[PDB]
Amino acid sequence: AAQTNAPWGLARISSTSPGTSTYYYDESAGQGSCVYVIDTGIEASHPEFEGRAQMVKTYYYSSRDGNGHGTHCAGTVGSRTYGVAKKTQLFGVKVLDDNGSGQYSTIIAGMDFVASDKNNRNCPKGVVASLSLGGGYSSSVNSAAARLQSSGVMVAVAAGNNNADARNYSPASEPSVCTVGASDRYDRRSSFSNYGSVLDIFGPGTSILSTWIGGSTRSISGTSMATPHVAGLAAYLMTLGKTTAASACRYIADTANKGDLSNIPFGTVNLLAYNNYQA
Repeated sequence: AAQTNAPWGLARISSTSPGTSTYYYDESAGQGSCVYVIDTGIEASHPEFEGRAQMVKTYYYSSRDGNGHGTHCAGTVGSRTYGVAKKTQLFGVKVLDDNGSGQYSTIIAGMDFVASDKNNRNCPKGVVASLSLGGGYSSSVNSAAARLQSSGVMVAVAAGNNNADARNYSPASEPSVCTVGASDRYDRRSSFSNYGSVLDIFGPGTSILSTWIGGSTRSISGTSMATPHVAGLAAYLMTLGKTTAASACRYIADTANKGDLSNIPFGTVNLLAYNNYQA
């Protein structure tokens, strides 16, 4: 299947060269897998989610996404027009307030919730977790991401938007999860993209058009937008049975567009997430 006039990042991860506009993807489209979006929430009422999105946990007076960031990222995972795996299930975990912020204790509690809640869900093709969030280094936030990743959930985290080495950021620096840097439409490392050896992959992260609250859309930038590109791809690849939770990050990095990226500092992998779709 193909999506014409797709957002450039959808077209990117299905192409070996930049500049293209059509998103090529196997028709399975991540059907049968679940991605837990760990963010400000999701407006599951957005027609773009087609009923395949729902809130499962909030840590605030409401589960309503009043920030838009979680709706946007869940849109990149599995929305109809702006998503990598367009038939996947979308579970909202609201550990960020409507200002985008959130305590470490809350973010750890959300990861522990997802690791348990998945045992109450129907995800025969596996469980992915998209973590569009950042913070300073924390051994405890890292332990939560590691736990969740080891409980059987493919964990994708953002490298962070600091233009620095990602080793000083959690859960970005947890060695066992998938740390995602950001790229732009001309195959450059995004100006803000954290880097370093702990990075496993780069995804489209600059000017990413996806769903937004109120039933709208808006294009924003950040390694937080590169993460749902990878989480969705992991769900897509897992549904196709090409990988599993424990190995999706490594499989995505081995199947990646190698070396295509400009301005990659020495010692950071030069891999662009790629679904390698042939029809």
